[PDB]
Amino acid sequence: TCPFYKKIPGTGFTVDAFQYGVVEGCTAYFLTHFHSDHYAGLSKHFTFPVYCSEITGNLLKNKLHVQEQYIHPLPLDTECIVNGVKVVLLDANHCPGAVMILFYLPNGTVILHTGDFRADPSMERSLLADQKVHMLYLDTTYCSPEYTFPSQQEVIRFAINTAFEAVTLNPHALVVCGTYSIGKEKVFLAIADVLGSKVGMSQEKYKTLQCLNIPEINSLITTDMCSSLVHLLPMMQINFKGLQSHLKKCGGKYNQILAFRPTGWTHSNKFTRIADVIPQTKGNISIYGIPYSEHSSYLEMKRFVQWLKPQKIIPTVNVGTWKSRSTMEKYFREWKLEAGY
Ligand code: NI
Repeated sequence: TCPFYKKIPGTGFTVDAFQYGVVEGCTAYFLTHFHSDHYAGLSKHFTFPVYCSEITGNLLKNKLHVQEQYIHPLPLDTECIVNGVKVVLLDANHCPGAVMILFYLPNGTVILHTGDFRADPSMERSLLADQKVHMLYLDTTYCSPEYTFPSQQEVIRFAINTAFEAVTLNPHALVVCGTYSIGKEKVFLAIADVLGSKVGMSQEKYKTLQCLNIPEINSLITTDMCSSLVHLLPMMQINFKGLQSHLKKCGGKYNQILAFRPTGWTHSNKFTRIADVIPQTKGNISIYGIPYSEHSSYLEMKRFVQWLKPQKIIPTVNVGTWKSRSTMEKYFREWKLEAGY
Protein backbone atom coordinates (compact mmCIF):
# COMPACT_ATOMS: atom_id res chain seq x y z
CA THR A 1 0.00 0.00 0.00
CA CYS A 2 1.17 3.48 -1.04
CA PRO A 3 3.56 4.83 1.61
CA PHE A 4 2.99 7.96 3.60
CA TYR A 5 6.11 9.53 2.05
CA LYS A 6 4.51 9.38 -1.52
CA LYS A 7 1.34 11.28 -0.44
CA ILE A 8 1.05 15.05 -0.44
CA PRO A 9 -1.29 16.15 2.47
CA GLY A 10 -4.27 18.43 1.79
CA THR A 11 -4.40 17.39 -1.83
CA GLY A 12 -5.52 14.40 -3.81
CA PHE A 13 -1.95 14.35 -5.14
CA THR A 14 0.63 11.53 -5.14
CA VAL A 15 4.23 11.48 -6.36
CA ASP A 16 5.84 8.49 -8.13
CA ALA A 17 3.28 6.03 -6.73
CA PHE A 18 2.24 4.09 -9.82
CA GLN A 19 2.48 0.48 -8.53
CA TYR A 20 -0.27 0.19 -5.85
CA GLY A 21 -3.39 -0.04 -8.04
CA VAL A 22 -5.83 2.83 -7.66
CA VAL A 23 -4.82 4.93 -4.63
CA GLU A 24 -7.94 5.73 -2.54
CA GLY A 25 -8.50 9.49 -2.91
CA CYS A 26 -5.84 10.26 -5.49
CA THR A 27 -7.17 12.66 -8.14
CA ALA A 28 -3.80 13.10 -9.89
CA TYR A 29 -0.48 11.29 -10.26
CA PHE A 30 2.75 13.30 -10.54
CA LEU A 31 5.75 11.56 -12.22
CA THR A 32 9.13 13.20 -11.34
CA HIS A 33 11.20 11.61 -14.07
CA PHE A 34 11.25 8.58 -16.43
CA HIS A 35 13.18 6.01 -14.42
CA SER A 36 11.74 2.58 -13.71
CA ASP A 37 11.73 2.67 -9.93
CA HIS A 38 9.63 5.84 -10.27
CA TYR A 39 7.32 4.97 -13.18
CA ALA A 40 6.89 1.28 -12.14
CA GLY A 41 3.29 0.25 -12.93
CA LEU A 42 2.51 2.62 -15.86
CA SER A 43 1.17 1.23 -19.19
CA LYS A 44 -1.18 2.00 -22.10
CA HIS A 45 -4.02 1.07 -19.63
CA PHE A 46 -3.69 4.02 -17.21
CA THR A 47 -6.75 6.29 -17.29
CA PHE A 48 -5.97 8.80 -14.51
CA PRO A 49 -4.33 12.11 -15.29
CA VAL A 50 -0.49 12.12 -15.21
CA TYR A 51 1.36 15.41 -14.65
CA CYS A 52 4.97 15.55 -15.76
CA SER A 53 7.44 17.51 -17.82
CA GLU A 54 7.14 17.67 -21.63
CA ILE A 55 10.10 15.27 -22.04
CA THR A 56 8.74 12.68 -19.60
CA GLY A 57 5.46 13.11 -21.52
CA ASN A 58 7.29 12.08 -24.74
CA LEU A 59 8.73 8.97 -22.98
CA LEU A 60 5.31 7.96 -21.66
CA LYS A 61 3.65 8.31 -25.07
CA ASN A 62 6.35 6.61 -27.20
CA LYS A 63 8.02 4.00 -24.91
CA LEU A 64 5.14 2.97 -22.61
CA HIS A 65 2.39 3.95 -25.11
CA VAL A 66 0.23 6.05 -22.76
CA GLN A 67 -2.66 7.79 -24.57
CA GLU A 68 -2.12 11.52 -25.20
CA GLN A 69 -5.30 12.42 -23.22
CA TYR A 70 -3.90 11.22 -19.84
CA ILE A 71 -0.52 12.88 -20.19
CA HIS A 72 -0.65 16.49 -18.98
CA PRO A 73 2.76 18.08 -19.68
CA LEU A 74 3.66 21.26 -17.72
CA PRO A 75 6.35 23.82 -18.52
CA LEU A 76 9.11 24.48 -16.10
CA ASP A 77 9.56 27.58 -14.00
CA THR A 78 5.92 28.49 -14.57
CA GLU A 79 3.05 29.12 -12.16
CA CYS A 80 0.47 26.50 -13.07
CA ILE A 81 -2.90 25.51 -11.50
CA VAL A 82 -3.81 21.77 -11.07
CA ASN A 83 -7.31 21.03 -9.58
CA GLY A 84 -7.17 24.41 -7.82
CA VAL A 85 -3.67 24.02 -6.40
CA LYS A 86 -0.82 26.31 -7.57
CA VAL A 87 2.23 24.20 -8.60
CA VAL A 88 5.62 24.81 -10.16
CA LEU A 89 8.09 22.41 -11.71
CA LEU A 90 11.79 22.98 -11.59
CA ASP A 91 14.76 21.28 -13.17
CA ALA A 92 16.03 18.60 -10.83
CA ASN A 93 19.60 18.44 -12.48
CA HIS A 94 19.05 14.64 -12.60
CA CYS A 95 18.32 12.93 -16.01
CA PRO A 96 16.49 14.42 -19.08
CA GLY A 97 12.99 15.73 -18.10
CA ALA A 98 13.52 15.21 -14.34
CA VAL A 99 11.77 17.79 -12.08
CA MET A 100 11.32 18.84 -8.45
CA ILE A 101 7.65 19.77 -7.57
CA LEU A 102 6.60 22.81 -5.51
CA PHE A 103 3.10 22.58 -3.97
CA TYR A 104 1.35 25.71 -2.62
CA LEU A 105 -1.39 24.26 -0.35
CA PRO A 106 -4.75 26.15 0.10
CA ASN A 107 -3.96 26.24 3.85
CA GLY A 108 -0.73 28.27 3.06
CA THR A 109 1.73 25.39 3.53
CA VAL A 110 4.48 25.16 0.88
CA ILE A 111 5.94 21.69 0.11
CA LEU A 112 8.96 20.82 -2.10
CA HIS A 113 9.29 17.28 -3.35
CA THR A 114 12.76 16.94 -4.94
CA GLY A 115 12.14 13.76 -6.88
CA ASP A 116 15.67 12.52 -7.70
CA PHE A 117 18.08 15.47 -7.75
CA ARG A 118 21.75 16.49 -7.67
CA ALA A 119 21.71 19.69 -5.62
CA ASP A 120 23.45 22.62 -7.09
CA PRO A 121 23.98 26.23 -6.08
CA SER A 122 22.20 27.35 -9.30
CA MET A 123 19.01 26.26 -7.49
CA GLU A 124 19.49 28.98 -4.82
CA ARG A 125 18.53 31.59 -7.49
CA SER A 126 15.43 29.91 -9.02
CA LEU A 127 11.76 30.39 -7.95
CA LEU A 128 12.82 28.86 -4.59
CA ALA A 129 14.64 32.02 -3.56
CA ASP A 130 11.23 33.77 -3.13
CA GLN A 131 9.41 31.99 -0.27
CA LYS A 132 9.48 29.79 2.79
CA VAL A 133 9.21 26.00 2.44
CA HIS A 134 7.71 24.14 5.40
CA MET A 135 8.17 20.54 4.23
CA LEU A 136 10.93 18.97 2.17
CA TYR A 137 10.49 15.52 0.71
CA LEU A 138 14.20 14.67 0.11
CA ASP A 139 16.23 12.35 -2.18
CA THR A 140 18.46 10.89 0.51
CA THR A 141 20.32 8.31 -1.73
CA TYR A 142 23.76 9.54 -0.55
CA CYS A 143 23.00 10.95 2.88
CA SER A 144 26.18 9.86 4.65
CA PRO A 145 29.56 11.63 4.82
CA GLU A 146 31.64 8.86 3.17
CA TYR A 147 29.81 9.67 -0.06
CA THR A 148 32.06 12.07 -1.85
CA PHE A 149 32.41 12.16 -5.63
CA PRO A 150 33.91 14.54 -8.28
CA SER A 151 31.93 17.26 -10.22
CA GLN A 152 30.28 16.12 -13.42
CA GLN A 153 32.62 18.51 -15.32
CA GLU A 154 35.73 16.78 -13.81
CA VAL A 155 34.49 13.40 -14.93
CA ILE A 156 33.63 14.55 -18.49
CA ARG A 157 37.18 15.99 -18.70
CA PHE A 158 38.75 12.62 -17.70
CA ALA A 159 36.57 10.73 -20.25
CA ILE A 160 37.23 13.16 -23.12
CA ASN A 161 41.01 12.98 -22.74
CA THR A 162 41.24 9.18 -22.13
CA ALA A 163 39.24 8.45 -25.33
CA PHE A 164 40.92 11.10 -27.51
CA GLU A 165 44.48 9.91 -26.55
CA ALA A 166 43.66 6.24 -27.23
CA VAL A 167 41.99 7.03 -30.58
CA THR A 168 44.97 9.19 -31.62
CA LEU A 169 47.54 6.51 -30.58
CA ASN A 170 45.46 3.75 -32.46
CA PRO A 171 42.76 4.94 -34.90
CA HIS A 172 41.44 1.38 -35.31
CA ALA A 173 40.26 1.40 -31.62
CA LEU A 174 36.59 1.57 -30.88
CA VAL A 175 35.09 3.38 -27.92
CA VAL A 176 32.09 1.76 -26.19
CA CYS A 177 29.98 3.29 -23.36
CA GLY A 178 27.54 1.32 -21.19
CA THR A 179 23.88 2.25 -20.56
CA TYR A 180 20.51 1.01 -19.18
CA SER A 181 18.24 4.01 -18.58
CA ILE A 182 18.22 7.65 -19.55
CA GLY A 183 20.69 9.86 -17.71
CA LYS A 184 24.47 10.51 -18.24
CA GLU A 185 24.08 11.28 -21.95
CA LYS A 186 26.83 13.82 -21.66
CA VAL A 187 29.35 10.90 -21.15
CA PHE A 188 28.85 9.54 -24.68
CA LEU A 189 27.96 12.90 -26.32
CA ALA A 190 31.16 14.54 -25.00
CA ILE A 191 33.46 11.68 -26.24
CA ALA A 192 31.71 11.56 -29.66
CA ASP A 193 32.14 15.30 -30.00
CA VAL A 194 35.90 15.24 -29.29
CA LEU A 195 36.33 12.28 -31.75
CA GLY A 196 34.14 13.80 -34.50
CA SER A 197 31.71 10.93 -34.64
CA LYS A 198 28.00 10.47 -34.21
CA VAL A 199 27.25 7.87 -31.58
CA GLY A 200 25.95 4.59 -32.87
CA MET A 201 23.30 2.67 -30.94
CA SER A 202 20.39 0.25 -31.31
CA GLN A 203 16.99 1.23 -32.64
CA GLU A 204 15.32 1.17 -29.18
CA LYS A 205 18.01 3.48 -27.66
CA TYR A 206 17.82 5.87 -30.70
CA LYS A 207 14.05 6.19 -30.07
CA THR A 208 14.61 6.95 -26.35
CA LEU A 209 17.04 9.73 -27.22
CA GLN A 210 14.75 11.12 -29.97
CA CYS A 211 12.12 11.97 -27.19
CA LEU A 212 14.52 14.18 -25.20
CA ASN A 213 14.42 17.59 -27.03
CA ILE A 214 18.20 17.70 -27.19
CA PRO A 215 19.14 20.46 -29.67
CA GLU A 216 20.78 19.35 -32.97
CA ILE A 217 20.31 15.71 -32.02
CA ASN A 218 19.95 14.44 -35.61
CA SER A 219 23.59 15.51 -36.04
CA LEU A 220 24.76 13.70 -32.89
CA ILE A 221 23.43 10.11 -33.16
CA THR A 222 22.73 7.33 -35.66
CA THR A 223 21.56 3.65 -35.92
CA ASP A 224 24.36 2.87 -38.34
CA MET A 225 27.11 1.19 -36.30
CA CYS A 226 29.58 0.78 -39.15
CA SER A 227 29.68 4.53 -39.82
CA SER A 228 30.31 5.44 -36.17
CA LEU A 229 33.29 4.99 -33.81
CA VAL A 230 31.54 5.50 -30.46
CA HIS A 231 29.12 2.67 -29.76
CA LEU A 232 26.48 2.37 -27.02
CA LEU A 233 25.96 -1.09 -25.56
CA PRO A 234 23.67 -2.43 -22.78
CA MET A 235 25.52 -2.04 -19.47
CA MET A 236 24.93 -5.79 -18.77
CA GLN A 237 27.06 -6.48 -21.85
CA ILE A 238 30.02 -4.26 -20.67
CA ASN A 239 32.43 -7.05 -19.66
CA PHE A 240 35.31 -8.90 -21.37
CA LYS A 241 33.15 -11.74 -22.80
CA GLY A 242 30.40 -9.40 -24.09
CA LEU A 243 32.94 -6.91 -25.45
CA GLN A 244 34.86 -9.64 -27.30
CA SER A 245 31.48 -10.92 -28.49
CA HIS A 246 30.74 -7.47 -29.86
CA LEU A 247 34.30 -6.91 -31.13
CA LYS A 248 33.69 -9.90 -33.41
CA LYS A 249 30.49 -8.35 -34.85
CA CYS A 250 32.04 -5.19 -36.29
CA GLY A 251 33.93 -7.40 -38.75
CA GLY A 252 37.67 -6.59 -38.64
CA LYS A 253 37.13 -2.79 -38.58
CA TYR A 254 38.67 -2.32 -35.13
CA ASN A 255 41.56 -4.02 -33.26
CA GLN A 256 41.01 -2.50 -29.76
CA ILE A 257 38.04 -1.44 -27.56
CA LEU A 258 38.27 1.27 -24.90
CA ALA A 259 35.10 1.16 -22.77
CA PHE A 260 33.49 3.25 -20.00
CA ARG A 261 31.13 2.09 -17.28
CA PRO A 262 29.66 5.19 -15.66
CA THR A 263 28.92 4.07 -12.14
CA GLY A 264 27.26 5.37 -9.01
CA TRP A 265 29.51 5.58 -5.96
CA THR A 266 31.90 2.64 -5.47
CA HIS A 267 34.03 2.00 -2.32
CA SER A 268 37.24 3.01 -4.23
CA ASN A 269 35.95 6.70 -4.13
CA LYS A 270 37.31 6.64 -0.55
CA PHE A 271 40.96 6.02 -1.61
CA THR A 272 41.61 7.31 -5.20
CA ARG A 273 41.12 10.67 -7.04
CA ILE A 274 39.68 10.99 -10.58
CA ALA A 275 43.12 11.89 -12.01
CA ASP A 276 44.51 8.51 -10.74
CA VAL A 277 41.96 6.01 -12.20
CA ILE A 278 42.89 2.72 -14.01
CA PRO A 279 40.93 0.23 -16.15
CA GLN A 280 40.67 -3.59 -16.21
CA THR A 281 42.68 -5.02 -19.16
CA LYS A 282 42.40 -8.51 -20.73
CA GLY A 283 44.27 -8.13 -24.02
CA ASN A 284 43.21 -5.41 -26.49
CA ILE A 285 39.99 -4.57 -24.45
CA SER A 286 40.01 -2.02 -21.55
CA ILE A 287 37.12 -1.01 -19.23
CA TYR A 288 37.03 2.20 -17.12
CA GLY A 289 34.63 2.58 -14.19
CA ILE A 290 33.92 6.35 -13.83
CA PRO A 291 31.78 7.77 -10.91
CA TYR A 292 29.48 10.10 -12.82
CA SER A 293 26.59 10.83 -10.38
CA GLU A 294 23.18 12.31 -10.97
CA HIS A 295 22.44 12.29 -7.21
CA SER A 296 23.71 14.88 -4.61
CA SER A 297 26.91 14.01 -2.70
CA TYR A 298 26.64 14.37 1.10
CA LEU A 299 28.05 17.90 1.14
CA GLU A 300 25.92 19.07 -1.88
CA MET A 301 22.73 17.81 -0.14
CA LYS A 302 23.89 19.44 3.15
CA ARG A 303 24.47 22.88 1.55
CA PHE A 304 21.07 22.74 -0.11
CA VAL A 305 19.10 21.80 2.95
CA GLN A 306 20.96 24.44 5.06
CA TRP A 307 20.11 27.20 2.57
CA LEU A 308 16.48 26.05 2.29
CA LYS A 309 15.98 25.98 6.07
CA PRO A 310 12.93 23.69 5.99
CA GLN A 311 10.73 23.14 9.13
CA LYS A 312 10.35 19.38 8.40
CA ILE A 313 12.33 16.86 6.22
CA ILE A 314 10.71 13.59 4.92
CA PRO A 315 13.24 11.13 3.27
CA THR A 316 12.24 9.27 0.12
CA VAL A 317 15.32 7.09 -0.29
CA ASN A 318 16.89 4.54 2.14
CA VAL A 319 13.71 4.46 4.28
CA GLY A 320 13.45 0.68 4.25
CA THR A 321 15.50 -0.09 7.48
CA TRP A 322 15.57 1.48 10.88
CA LYS A 323 19.32 1.85 10.91
CA SER A 324 19.18 3.94 7.72
CA ARG A 325 16.28 6.03 8.99
CA SER A 326 18.00 6.61 12.37
CA THR A 327 21.39 7.57 10.81
CA MET A 328 19.64 10.00 8.45
CA GLU A 329 17.67 11.70 11.28
CA LYS A 330 20.95 12.38 13.14
CA TYR A 331 22.40 14.19 10.09
CA PHE A 332 19.25 16.33 9.83
CA ARG A 333 19.60 17.36 13.53
CA GLU A 334 23.32 18.23 13.22
CA TRP A 335 22.66 20.33 10.09
CA LYS A 336 19.84 22.23 11.67
CA LEU A 337 21.79 22.80 14.93
CA GLU A 338 24.82 23.98 12.96
CA ALA A 339 22.81 26.39 10.82
CA GLY A 340 20.55 27.78 13.57
CA TYR A 341 17.15 27.12 11.98
NI1 NI B 1 16.38 8.47 -10.82
